[PDB]
Amino acid sequence: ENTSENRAQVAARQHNRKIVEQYMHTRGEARLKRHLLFTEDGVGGLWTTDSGQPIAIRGREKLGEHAVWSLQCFPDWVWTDIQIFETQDPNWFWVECRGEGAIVFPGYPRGQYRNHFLHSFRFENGLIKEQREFMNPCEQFRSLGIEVPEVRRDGLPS
Amino acid sequence: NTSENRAQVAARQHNRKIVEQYMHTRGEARLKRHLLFTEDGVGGLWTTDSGQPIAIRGREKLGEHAVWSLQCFPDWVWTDIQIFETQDPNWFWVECRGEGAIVFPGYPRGQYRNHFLHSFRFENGLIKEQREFMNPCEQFRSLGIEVPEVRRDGLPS
Ligand SMILES: O=C(O)c1ccccc1NC1CCCCC1
Ligand SMILES: O=C(O)c1ccccc1NC1CCCCC1
Repeated sequence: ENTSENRAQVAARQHNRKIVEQYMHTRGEARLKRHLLFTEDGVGGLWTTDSGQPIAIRGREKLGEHAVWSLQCFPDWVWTDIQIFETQDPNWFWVECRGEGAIVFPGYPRGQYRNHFLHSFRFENGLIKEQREFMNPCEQFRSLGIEVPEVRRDGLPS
Repeated sequence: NTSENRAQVAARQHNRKIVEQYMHTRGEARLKRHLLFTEDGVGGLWTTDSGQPIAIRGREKLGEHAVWSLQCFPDWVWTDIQIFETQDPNWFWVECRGEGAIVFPGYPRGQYRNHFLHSFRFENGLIKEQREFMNPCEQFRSLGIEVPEVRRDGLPS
């Protein structure tokens, strides 16, 4: 129905969507200001890690400091094949994408990293309150020259 | 308030109920969950150590995979289920946890728990593609398999 309440929702979703698009398109030196898309207490980071705990960077300033590390370790990164998923919550979006670029981790050789990613974006007052990255860490191991364990699934059909 | 829209609301409402069903299926009822797919529907695990998905294609093969699944994960349950509707009436995401016993040939019996994202794409009110995404490292752990530790050396605190 056409109500101002439903209109508010649409406008919120629409404004939020444009921020997701901006996030996912941010490259190079622009990455250093991408923290400004977050709430002051906003959280970002990697939720699928070998340790099992997330790497959660908390706060708009700590996120800016994190961008400096990210830009050196992933200097030429690009997200590709971006699919943005609005949800029934005008403040909650999912993104399915790929990404590729060099990976430069001290104590490993320079590598080429490619992976499939899912990102979660939750909003508050039109800024990002919580960004979470989900990927398969095994592809990151490969990129680092780290041997990947193999699970044998005997009986799996076929 | 067009029929165009009503049609989709209907599809989305219908499809959401099938996502709820899938996610709430336990026990012996797992052996018939393949029936919620299209005849040519695909399900399986998209985050593997090998880097390639384990994709099970067709209702028949899915029904066969359920027998495997019920042996290897005899008491599996999904919890903390959050279902996300999308702008596409035939596309849902689910974020959830899951846990249960893991009983694979050649590994010690373990307790497996993980965080999961599932994608469900529909055709004609049935599941045309279901995809599970998780962290394979937690499954390694469940089986006693060593997980390497990635060092991120100048990562700020
Ligand atoms: O992949 C990582 O090691 C990682 C660590 C903390 C935060 C995010 C991380 N993932 C991003 C780093 C920049 C884009 C490519 C992957
Ligand atoms: O986790 C697995 O090894 C697996 C392999 C093929 C298809 C699906 C898989 N994951 C499901 C198996 C059934 C219990 C919950 C996780």
